[PDB]
Amino acid sequence: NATEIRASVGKMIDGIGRFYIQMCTELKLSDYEGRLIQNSLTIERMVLSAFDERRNKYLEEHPSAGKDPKKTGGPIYRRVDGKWRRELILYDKEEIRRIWRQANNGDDATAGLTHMMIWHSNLNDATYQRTRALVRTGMDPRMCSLMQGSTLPRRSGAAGAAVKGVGTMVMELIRMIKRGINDRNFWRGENGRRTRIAYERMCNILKGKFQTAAQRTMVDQVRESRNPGNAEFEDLIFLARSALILRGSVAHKSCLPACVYGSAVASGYDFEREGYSLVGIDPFRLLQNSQVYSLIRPNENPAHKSQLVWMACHSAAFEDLRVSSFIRGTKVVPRGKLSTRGVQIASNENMETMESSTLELRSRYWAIRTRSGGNTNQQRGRTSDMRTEIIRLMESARPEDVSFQGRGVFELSDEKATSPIVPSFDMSNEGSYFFG
Amino acid sequence: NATEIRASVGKMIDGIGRFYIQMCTELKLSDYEGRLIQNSLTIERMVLSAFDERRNKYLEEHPSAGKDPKKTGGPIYRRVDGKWRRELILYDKEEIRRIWRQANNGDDATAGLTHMMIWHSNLNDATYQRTRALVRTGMDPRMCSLMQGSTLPRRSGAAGAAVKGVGTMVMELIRMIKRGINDRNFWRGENGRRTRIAYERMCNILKGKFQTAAQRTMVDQVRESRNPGNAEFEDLIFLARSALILRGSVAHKSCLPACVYGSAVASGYDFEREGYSLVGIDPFRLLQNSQVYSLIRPNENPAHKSQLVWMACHSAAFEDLRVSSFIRGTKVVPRGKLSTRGVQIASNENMETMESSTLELRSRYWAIRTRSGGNTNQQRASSGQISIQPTFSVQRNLPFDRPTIMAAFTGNTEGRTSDMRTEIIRLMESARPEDVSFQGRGVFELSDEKATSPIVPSFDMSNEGSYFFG
Amino acid sequence: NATEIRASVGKMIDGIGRFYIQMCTELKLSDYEGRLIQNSLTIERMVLSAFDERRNKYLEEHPSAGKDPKKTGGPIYRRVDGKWRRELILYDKEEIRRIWRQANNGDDATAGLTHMMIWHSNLNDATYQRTRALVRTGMDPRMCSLMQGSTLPRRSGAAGAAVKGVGTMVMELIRMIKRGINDRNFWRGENGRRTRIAYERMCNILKGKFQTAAQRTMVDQVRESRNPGNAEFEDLIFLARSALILRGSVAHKSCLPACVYGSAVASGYDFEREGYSLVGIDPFRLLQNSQVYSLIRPNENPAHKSQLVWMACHSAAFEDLRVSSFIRGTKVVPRGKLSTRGVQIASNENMETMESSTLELRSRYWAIRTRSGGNTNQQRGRTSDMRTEIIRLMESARPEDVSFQGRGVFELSDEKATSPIVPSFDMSNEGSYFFG
Amino acid sequence: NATEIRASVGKMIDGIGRFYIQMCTELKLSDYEGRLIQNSLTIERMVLSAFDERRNKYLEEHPSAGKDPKKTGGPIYRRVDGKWRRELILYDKEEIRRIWRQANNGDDATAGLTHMMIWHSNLNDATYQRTRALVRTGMDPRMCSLMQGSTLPRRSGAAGAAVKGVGTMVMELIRMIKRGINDRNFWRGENGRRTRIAYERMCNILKGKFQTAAQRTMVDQVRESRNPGNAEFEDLIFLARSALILRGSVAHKSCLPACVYGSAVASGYDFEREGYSLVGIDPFRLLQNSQVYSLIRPNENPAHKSQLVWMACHSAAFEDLRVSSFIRGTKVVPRGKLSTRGVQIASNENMETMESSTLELRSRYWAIRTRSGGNTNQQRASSGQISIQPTFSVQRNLPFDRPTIMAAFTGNTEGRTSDMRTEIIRLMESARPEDVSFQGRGVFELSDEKATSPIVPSFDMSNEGSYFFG
RNA sequence: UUUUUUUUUUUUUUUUUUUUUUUUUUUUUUUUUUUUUU
RNA sequence: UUUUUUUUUUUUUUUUUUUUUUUUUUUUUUUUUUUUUU
Repeated sequence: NATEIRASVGKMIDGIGRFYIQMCTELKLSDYEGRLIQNSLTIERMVLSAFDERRNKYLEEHPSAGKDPKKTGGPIYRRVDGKWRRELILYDKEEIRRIWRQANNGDDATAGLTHMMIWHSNLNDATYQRTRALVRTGMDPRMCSLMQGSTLPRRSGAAGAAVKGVGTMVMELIRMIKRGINDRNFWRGENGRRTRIAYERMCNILKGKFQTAAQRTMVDQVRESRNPGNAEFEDLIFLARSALILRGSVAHKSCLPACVYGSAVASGYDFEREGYSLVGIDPFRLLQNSQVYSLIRPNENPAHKSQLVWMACHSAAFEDLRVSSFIRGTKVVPRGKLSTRGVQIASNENMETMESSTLELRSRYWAIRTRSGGNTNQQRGRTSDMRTEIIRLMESARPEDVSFQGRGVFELSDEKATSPIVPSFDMSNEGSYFFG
Repeated sequence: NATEIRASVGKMIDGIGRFYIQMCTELKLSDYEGRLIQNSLTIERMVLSAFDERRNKYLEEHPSAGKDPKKTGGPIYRRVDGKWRRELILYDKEEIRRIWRQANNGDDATAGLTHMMIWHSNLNDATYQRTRALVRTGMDPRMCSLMQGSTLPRRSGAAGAAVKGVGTMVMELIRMIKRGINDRNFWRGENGRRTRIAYERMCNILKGKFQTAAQRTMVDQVRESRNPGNAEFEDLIFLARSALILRGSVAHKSCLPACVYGSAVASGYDFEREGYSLVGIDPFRLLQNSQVYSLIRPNENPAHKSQLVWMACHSAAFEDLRVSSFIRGTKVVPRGKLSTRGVQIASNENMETMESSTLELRSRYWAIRTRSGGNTNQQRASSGQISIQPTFSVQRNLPFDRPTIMAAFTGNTEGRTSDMRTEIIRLMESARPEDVSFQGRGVFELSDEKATSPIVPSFDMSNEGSYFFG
Repeated sequence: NATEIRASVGKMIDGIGRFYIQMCTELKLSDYEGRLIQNSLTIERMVLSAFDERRNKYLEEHPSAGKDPKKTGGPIYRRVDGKWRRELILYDKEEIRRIWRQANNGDDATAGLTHMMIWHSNLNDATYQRTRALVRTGMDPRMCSLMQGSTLPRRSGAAGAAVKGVGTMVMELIRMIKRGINDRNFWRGENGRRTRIAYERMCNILKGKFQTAAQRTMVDQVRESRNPGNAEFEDLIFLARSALILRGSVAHKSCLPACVYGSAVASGYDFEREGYSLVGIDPFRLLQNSQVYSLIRPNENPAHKSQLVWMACHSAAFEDLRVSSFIRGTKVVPRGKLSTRGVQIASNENMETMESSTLELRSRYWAIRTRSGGNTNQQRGRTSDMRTEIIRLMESARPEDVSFQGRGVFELSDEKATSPIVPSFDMSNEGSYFFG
Repeated sequence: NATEIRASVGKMIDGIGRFYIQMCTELKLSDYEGRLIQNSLTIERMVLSAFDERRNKYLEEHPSAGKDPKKTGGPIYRRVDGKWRRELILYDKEEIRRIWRQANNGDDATAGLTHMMIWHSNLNDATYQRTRALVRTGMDPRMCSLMQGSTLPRRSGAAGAAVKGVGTMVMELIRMIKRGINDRNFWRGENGRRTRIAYERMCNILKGKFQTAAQRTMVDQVRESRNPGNAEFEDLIFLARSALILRGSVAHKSCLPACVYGSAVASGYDFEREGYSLVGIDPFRLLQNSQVYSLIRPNENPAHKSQLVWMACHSAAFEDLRVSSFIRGTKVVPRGKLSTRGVQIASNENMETMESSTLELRSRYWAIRTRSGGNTNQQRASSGQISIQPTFSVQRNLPFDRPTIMAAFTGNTEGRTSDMRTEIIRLMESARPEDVSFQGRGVFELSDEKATSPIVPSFDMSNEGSYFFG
């Protein structure tokens, strides 16, 4: 049944929106200031810093960074008669812990935590990707497309584990392998047993993510090495460059700004009654009547900022630019010529230059975002023997194979997925590559 | 965090200034004599000769040079009613060792040693550069600009290693290569292992100093030769003449005279409390209210001597003359027509001719001195995506950059790896004497403390000459 | 040249005897009490506890065992008019450190330390052998004969390393192997490097100890294992049971009681002038005119005690009983029917029962004790292939092969090794086995 | 060191005695009523029912037996002017949990729990032994002597595991084997893994309990069966009837009534200062000046009740009657003609017949109770040298014990390993009912404190009967 | 002519055992009573 | 119909580099002086 899942997610987002309402009440912010992305961003890093129970335990025994008992950051942006000012207001974790506890009807609301931390991962992937660490592990910078969910820490659950990319898992496992190579860390002690356990958990997440049998079997055989040394490093690099084309079935969770939920809940649109979905039309229509204000530099233009915000909201920064333009109805500029910077504001930037303006989120069309792979795969002793089939499959692969047969782009006016329209692009080589 | 580094350097310079105070107390010198550069210079060669533990061990087993048990030199200059007299006062190392130990609160203070020895290297580079050794190794005398930190011996640490120039490392490595060519010194013994170790330490210092990937890779491949013979000699000469334009990111440590620190500490300006920095405004403002006296020949003029002292203090002898003039506000005379000599006084020079006078160190402006490079190396292989991920479920093609996909996988036998000089040549051809560097940074005024608003300089004064030598 | 070695050992033993003279002066003991083995034994454990610089450093950071700042034990035995009384007199290390420093003319005298600690190892091997640890490592108790120098710690030098038995090294290496198996201790850290270094030092000591090429080569190949696991355990057990017959050339250092040296030095017999030797006639003739008193239980007999003391002095507890009887001239009782106990006295034993009496050390003959092996050996991919030659050599070995051709037992009256007498035993099967 | 163990046990028993003091304060009982065994017995079943965390968790999900939220039993006996009355006062666990927590200075005091539960096991073994379960598993009723610590559940730690008898472990393992035979319970699930783990823990407890190598090896080989079926049942029955004579080294923990500790603590005899021991003179001298009152039926005699109480206190119900009589100084009546019943009072017995009187615990002598075995197992394979080392350089043969040298090397295929019962039988035949044990140890007098001089007992009183049952 | 290195708790009651040795939970049992009965 | 684990120091000045980064000793040199001479 799907009604129970819809009711659960509706209750969750209703609690999130009511927490947004209460923070707006408590912060004494104006109506416009309650529609600012920066305030929600800072509040949600406060959120993660309050539920990072592992880091809370680590920092209680580590009193450093000066004035850091329980309070971090808090750069609240406020309006005086047109101008803007930031105040470093410090909030302790514990009261916000109870305000959450009262916001979800006595529950912890860890799932909502997973969705907010994933949405932060989505915005991070949209804005900046780290070839720095990618080459720190020595892997080439050609695979920036598989850094989805890279910023997500381990503390997230299965729902968080679903959206992390294959390359993110590759980086996380190579970190553990290099740590176990630097020092003899795999002893029979509890630490070795626990890192072992985390290793097979991440590995069966990996093998669940893939679709073709060959890569699943070679991941199975990579496990057979009780002592991860150097050979497994190139083995899993080969796995990664095979997943470049033999991509894993990774989900795309549609989370939206902290405000969008709050404005919807404030207006009285109860999500429990009519039901809510995370993959269907829902996050599209909530943005059809949503107003969002944002802060922009004197050199930054808002036109690219709105498109980057739509990237962050719908996690389409790793998709083809042509398709995103089709759903937008307007051309989406690649990152090569974006005359904009990161959404977050640096701690040293002055305030006389900063200017607030609206963001456009309306899209002409809507589409389903399933956790499936291209139809091209369906059309098609050690690790090297399977690398041979990897090579022959890569040779069989073509840049022409059309995927996603039987599905299409839909119009906004339809609610039950009745009749789609088939898109068709013949616009030469505009560039289906967000980076480069 | 940067507060801890500031506190550490403040404590270090406070200890240095207090040691200067105690030497002034012990030497029974007057107020004017405590503001003489020569006294600090001699005292600091005493300093290095007392912490040169390697040379101490070498000389204990080598009792030569006549009366040299523990005492060397010591030409202290003193005033009698206007006139000057030098006394060869000999100080043993050990008591000064304990006076240091009490001056840094029970610590050895080796970092301060590194900064004083670097400052001696700075003054040496400002005064005299050795094409003698540069052609002893046979390298042409055109590269005198890369002799920064040449006088620095190996005993300095990482902080000392940061400021040594690329050419200094080239000279040091060619010395070892020629020694290993003269005799079969790379045997499996401990000496060969230790010289090997020092070799890779100097080489990863080198590759850390560079910025572009091509030179970093060719330095990596130079390492692959287990037996350094003759080919590596021209290989690293090519490396050096490539670094002529593809310069390495070498730091510029701002050390000041032995007295300047002592006068500041004596007045009660504690550096631990307000914090201290080695790159920012700090050494500039301490010289804004510093008085320095110096010794000058009857033919030498003090006007060029003050500018040469500013060179030595701020290690700007290898920079453009126009920029140094802009910060000075007055024209800086190149070494071609400097009617002056070395700061240090020869052991045979008479004293009736010698005359003491003030030095000018005030500068109209101040600027940050980062360990970065210009901007003319970024035209080669660009980055970008190679694959795509389906976000929306739309019936569309999945664009794959296939010809690079084979390139990553491939699976054949590479021909060879020896043509990086070719990219060196093409980068040199791409380089122009017009490319402006250091975008987004500017020269600042003295009255500002937090780097608020700079002023952009602009020189159109023909070809006055941006070359300190020649 | 051999004169320099003789002069060095003579100077060393002269310093030792002068230290014995000064301890007799300082302790205010009588003439008889200066000829007691127990006093010298306690004083020499004080000696080792004062030069155990490693243990000194370990105990300074570990203030335990109640009153233990610098002083340990010290059960000095004294006579009142026939009866005996023990006093627990505590001496600190440091003053005895300087008294040594003045006793060896400003030198540390570490070699003398090695000889005293070896002589303690000799007495320990003579009295009690530990099958407890031998089966703690799981090795069978059949090899008690290779426990020579077992009590010797690592701190001894090359001279100490020469006399340690093959089985002692086997036990020491198995201890390190089991420690490295229990935890991942072979990391790239300094501890792993240092235990590695100690490992090859002990191994080339081992391969120096052996004589035949096959065992030297298999010890060389045992080294090739960078990770000592379980296979090397049985490999080196096979090495040990091969050394059972293919015995290693282990020296036998002839050290004598703390008093014997002191009495000789007190009488004015300077050893520097006439020269001294550790293998030749020397320790034999010094015992020809030496008087020794010892403490005996009311049930213990002195007849077996004197023979056990001769065992401890000449380290002949692992030799054939028949030969030791021949040099003695009297039958030597094996340990099976020795109605005696350990030489050292337990801390709880009462004093009214204890009785002091002389010990006999005179021997009818004298013999050289070289660090060579039996002449029987001269008559004759992995570890198992060499185990094959081990088995065939063992089969070629016979319990009849006579060894030590060209050498014989000598008389006391001869000084320059002129003419020996060939012994010949036909006394059935009296038993050439000290244990069992 | 032994001082730390003595201090720990002294602190533990001091906490126990202080808890007894506080229960006496809270229950408003008189001085005489505080010296009753029944009150302490009921209070200590309350104790075990409060720390039976496993049963607490099982009963919270199982609300049965009527009024049983947190309270069980509680038959407190009280005096009115000579007569006796029982009140069913119900106490919840949780407040007593905190009163313990405050009684042991913030600690849980689980060790004390182990000693009280062992002392309940001791009294149960003294009073009634279950041939009912012994024949439920089908084992003959001849082995009632190995039911020591039978009532002890698994929750006890290593200290509790030490005192459980061999037969108790045999019963516990046969229960698990029969459960695994009834249903396929050894699957790869967590339950199978955990019962497996408990199985090897109980088995290495077993092999630690034994002394001779043969039984230790056959227990090792019993483990090799991954699927415990029927053969292992008779295998371990043979193990048990071998342990009948080849007894295991099982300890005898000397616990005393709940009151005895309380009276000693109340008088101010701190056990931490002077030290306490569980095996030495200690529990003997505390009973030398201890007063105990008990409840007796109108038909029961107190003379046998005092002796049975001494049995329960010192766990001597499985020992020879003659020895217990010697330490007592009076004849100890075997259970065949004991005109008494169980110490605990049935829930339906009336109160007009019940009469309270003193108990005698004074003993003429004292003895150590070590966890060692007799002496009749040392006739088999002896040890000794196999090789020799040449000490003197003499022309002589090197004696080698060749036939054992092949035996150590060998290199063939062993026939089988299932004939250890054969050595069991031959050892049993070698065993005699005459072999005297415990050489070098004797019975001591009360006046001695440091184990100075014993007296050797000697019994020639025919066949009075060294068998408590039958 | 062959040599003083230190890494988290051991040992002289004694001669071939013993360990300074430890709070885990899985579907219904038991105090009318002492060797049967379900 | 698929899920909150914690182990010794990191990060919001910024968008693809830079590192919070460090006292080793091997057979005769150098302050008459600034680019030669041995």
